[PDB]
Amino acid sequence: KLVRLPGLIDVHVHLREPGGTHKEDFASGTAAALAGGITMVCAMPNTRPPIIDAPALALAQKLAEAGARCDFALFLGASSENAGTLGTVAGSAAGLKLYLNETLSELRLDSVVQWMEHFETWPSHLPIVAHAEQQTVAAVLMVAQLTQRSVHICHVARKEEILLIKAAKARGLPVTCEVAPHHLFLSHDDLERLGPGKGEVRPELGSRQDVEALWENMAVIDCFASDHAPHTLEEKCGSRPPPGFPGLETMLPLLLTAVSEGRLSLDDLLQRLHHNPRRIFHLPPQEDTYVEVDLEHEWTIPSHMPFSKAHWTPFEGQKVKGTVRRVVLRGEVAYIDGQVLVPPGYGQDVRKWPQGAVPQLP
Amino acid sequence: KLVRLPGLIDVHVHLREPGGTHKEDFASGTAAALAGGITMVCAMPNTRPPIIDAPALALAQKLAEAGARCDFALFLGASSENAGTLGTVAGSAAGLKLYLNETLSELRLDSVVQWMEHFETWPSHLPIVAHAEQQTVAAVLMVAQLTQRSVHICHVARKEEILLIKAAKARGLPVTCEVAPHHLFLSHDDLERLGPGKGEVRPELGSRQDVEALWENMAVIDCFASDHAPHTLEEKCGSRPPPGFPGLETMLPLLLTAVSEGRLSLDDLLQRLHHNPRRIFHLPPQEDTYVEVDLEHEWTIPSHMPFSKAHWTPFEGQKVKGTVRRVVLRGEVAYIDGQVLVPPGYGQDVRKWPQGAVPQLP
Ligand SMILES: O=C1C[C@@H](C(=O)O)NC(=O)N1
Ligand SMILES: O=C1C[C@@H](C(=O)O)NC(=O)N1
Ligand SMILES: [Zn+2]
Ligand SMILES: [Zn+2]
Ligand SMILES: [Zn+2]
Ligand SMILES: [Zn+2]
Ligand SMILES: [Zn+2]
Ligand SMILES: [Zn+2]
Ligand SMILES: [Zn+2]
Ligand SMILES: [Zn+2]
Repeated sequence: KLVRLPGLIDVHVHLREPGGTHKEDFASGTAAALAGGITMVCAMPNTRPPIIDAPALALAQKLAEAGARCDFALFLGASSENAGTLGTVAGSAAGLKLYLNETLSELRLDSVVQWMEHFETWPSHLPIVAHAEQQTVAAVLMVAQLTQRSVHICHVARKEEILLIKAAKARGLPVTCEVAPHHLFLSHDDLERLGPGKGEVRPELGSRQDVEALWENMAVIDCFASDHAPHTLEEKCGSRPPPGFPGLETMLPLLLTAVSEGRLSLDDLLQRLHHNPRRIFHLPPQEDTYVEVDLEHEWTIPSHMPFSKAHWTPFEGQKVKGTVRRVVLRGEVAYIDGQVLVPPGYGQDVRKWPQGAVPQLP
Repeated sequence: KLVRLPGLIDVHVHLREPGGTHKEDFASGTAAALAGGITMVCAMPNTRPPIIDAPALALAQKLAEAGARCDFALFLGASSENAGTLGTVAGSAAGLKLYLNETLSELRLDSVVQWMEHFETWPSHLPIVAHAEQQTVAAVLMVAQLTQRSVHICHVARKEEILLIKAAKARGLPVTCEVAPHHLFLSHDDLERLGPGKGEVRPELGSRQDVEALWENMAVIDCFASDHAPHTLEEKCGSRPPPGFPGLETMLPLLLTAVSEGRLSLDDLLQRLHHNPRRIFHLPPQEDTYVEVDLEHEWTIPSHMPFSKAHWTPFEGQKVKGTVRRVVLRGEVAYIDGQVLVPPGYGQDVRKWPQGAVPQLP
């Protein structure tokens, strides 16, 4: 007997197009999403060229409309030069992404004053998300308070960070956060097996105590999101390993395993992969869209999942219980039992739907 | 210039049918909802007969399908006799309502053990809401913890209650709450004008300090809901005044006024009247549904709003800014400028929609 879930939303994916299409492209990354029970993705802007201006967003929108198999929204990226220039296109994006730690030269911000400038100029009704680790979480929260608005913290990975966010929420501050599956299901204990190249990710894998703190503080976690960050095995195993794990195809099976073990409820999962993504990012419903999962099927994660061009996975060897059997997207069968059945270009930019515009005062 | 909002949801209304139809019926109460920018309502079970068993729910479902002009879900009510008997119909209801303070003899629970029995027997994946004032909030929270599940607290009205809920949330407990507009916009200062009969409501109007505490603790409030509780003026002004205020037609104008004054943002409002109701009660999206509001129009609330059969309002004389201009429900114009344009029976039971069933493990 299958369980029907609504269309799940991953608010943090790197689909690598334009400019890194050997790692992933819209077509392969959204095939991976559908196979993971995800029907809508928000794609990050650290592409080549990065999505830091209107022409780059226009290009990315067309590449996504032509290649995506599930629905999507595209983030804009903050740069040292673009504060105050994005107002005409801001509402067409998923939100604004700030990279506040290590990143591409083009997305590097060298001063907290540049963070303030973005918080002051980006339209106040639209989402801002930040890659902000350790004390950077507290720093960006301060900027958000100085500018009197909300912030969403990407991939919280540490006891330190979740407790800081917990304390901020206890003070009524408008902050939300997400956690990625690798920070719930992998730790330092796995670095021996992964090795130093494959194991490179940012935020880095935490201690057992970090992992346990995230689980204990599930109530503080608003969303799950994969931070699907595909790189090829050659890259991960080479001399300058880029950080990141692929994760679209493994996220939901890992979390369904946890549900089956009573570590969180089905509702807890659906708040974090459906309702809270919708409400934080003002993402629209998808009509006639659902995911059918089999919660009894036990399997072992293989050395690579079928669809991501990353062609490797750090979860290899983990035993999971739960599998995606069928996905229906806007009335069409999109995935059954290992076969994607919608072509590149079936997916649409949800920010162009009437119901996908973020409401604002006139 | 109008602002387009999504279809708003009121999770706490009393529509009086069956058995109190001089006060309101499905057709008049849902006309009032549409005129208030509400496209989906959850109707409480304290009707005559009360919705405490499968035959009463079946009757109410047909009366609602024939009379409702907007979409709806119907609550079941807990009684001293029905724990363990509702499992076959539970999933068809909005949730289970517990009346833990004053109420009808049929909904009266005389022992906390009866509360426990309901929390133990009602399906664990389905909503439970409680009318729980003052220390009763803490008592029902204890029952929820003993039975390891969530609870939603209706119409929080006091500093004491919002601070208790705040403390529970800080401990990661699964509790949500709603606040009604009369507890944000009226206080003891208004009892002279209202008089002792009109002013009767449960929870009673709070002090200025209660009202200020609710505003200061907006972050703790998950939903707004009217507790639309229509009674005629003859009843409110008579010898045994029943408690309650009509509120569907005034809720959104009062809250839009507050948005225009910067007391909360448009997003804060939409989280509380759309996203959080959806996610707490697992209510489905409504396709091609939206509300157009005019935020500049200043008007004074009259002695009665056009649609509720209550034919009075405690907000008479308050100056508001914001008005509902047009409502579209599932592709049809449902309301324009004082005229309801969908007939009784246009509305549907959202729990019968495939997307409106609450997900559960097999
Ligand atoms: O911050 C980031 C970005 C990402 C990428 O590869 O794009 N991979 C990571 O591990 N962390
Ligand atoms: O608890 C309740 C119920 C309600 C009603 O009239 O049905 N009116 C109130 O004022 N409080
Ligand atoms: Zn990141
Ligand atoms: Zn993120
Ligand atoms: Zn990322
Ligand atoms: Zn929204
Ligand atoms: Zn009540
Ligand atoms: Zn309620
Ligand atoms: Zn009520
Ligand atoms: Zn739901």
